[PDB]
Amino acid sequence: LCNERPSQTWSGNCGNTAHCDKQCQDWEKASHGACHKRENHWKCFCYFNC
Repeated sequence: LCNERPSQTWSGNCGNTAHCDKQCQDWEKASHGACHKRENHWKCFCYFNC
C-alpha cells in the first residue's frame, strides 16, 4: 500500500522530483518519492511499503 507520507528528509519546496524520488528511497527507506503541491508548497512526498 503506497502510503503517501510528507517530506521527512526534504525541506520546504520541491521541483527536482527525480531527486525527491531518491531522497525517500535512499535516505529514508520508502519505495520511492514524488513532488506535490499542498497549501501552495511543493513537498517531496515519500511513498513507503508500496
